[PDB]
Amino acid sequence: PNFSGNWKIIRSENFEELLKVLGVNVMLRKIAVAAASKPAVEIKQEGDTFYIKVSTTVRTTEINFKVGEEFEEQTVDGRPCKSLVKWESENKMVCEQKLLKGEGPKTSWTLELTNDGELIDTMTADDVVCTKVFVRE
Ligand SMILES: *C/C=C(C)/C=C/C1=C(C)CCCC1(C)C
Repeated sequence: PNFSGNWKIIRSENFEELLKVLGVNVMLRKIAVAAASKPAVEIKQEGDTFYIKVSTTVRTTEINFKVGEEFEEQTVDGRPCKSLVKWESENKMVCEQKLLKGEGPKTSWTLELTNDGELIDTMTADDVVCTKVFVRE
């Protein structure tokens, strides 16, 4: 499994709903949903070391991590967290997030590469799940 590539979105579900249940107000949701409904996703994978760049009309997020080693991130609604990615299976990784301060919904993201070569991303807050599917350019 090599997640490396530039990935282009073909399906999305529940993105605004995820922001809504996290408490994001409607004005900010509409900006977010417009800016981030065709996110460009680039991955460079070198074994267990990953670089991910997600680009929207208003934000560039670059993440660098090694599977099994804690790193710093912010949650999708902007709260500082410490993150840790593990392999769930050979083709799917899960990022658990812990808030640095205070309490809040349990948040995570996952990335899975299917046999057919699609990339499935999920982002969760408690029991609400956003799912996006991409193909390699
Ligand atoms: C609309 C979906 C996103 C903006 C997702 C971004 C994203 C990934 C696709 C995987 C790495 C984490 C994160 C930046 C949250």
